[PDB]
Amino acid sequence: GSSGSSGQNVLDLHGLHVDEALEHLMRVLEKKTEEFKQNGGKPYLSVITGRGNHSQGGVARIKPAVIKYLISHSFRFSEIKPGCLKVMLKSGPSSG
Repeated sequence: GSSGSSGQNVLDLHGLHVDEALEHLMRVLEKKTEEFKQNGGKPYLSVITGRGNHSQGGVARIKPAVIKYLISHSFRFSEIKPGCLKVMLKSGPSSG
């Protein structure tokens, strides 16, 4: 319905290289949570690794790595869509 605070909350990984996608997931995990605490947004973050591609080849192999990195940092996430991943941003201190 109504609209909320500005700023992208969904990060699209599909299209980039496993290496890139990963690094991005980390840079966005901290860069995103920033505004989340500064302003105030959803405690989670949308991340699209890729969908449909598999049909032909979908050899992206991005989700595989992402999932591995997540579990490592004990990052809680749920699968609501066959092409989306909901992750719960971890809370903590602030820049200042």
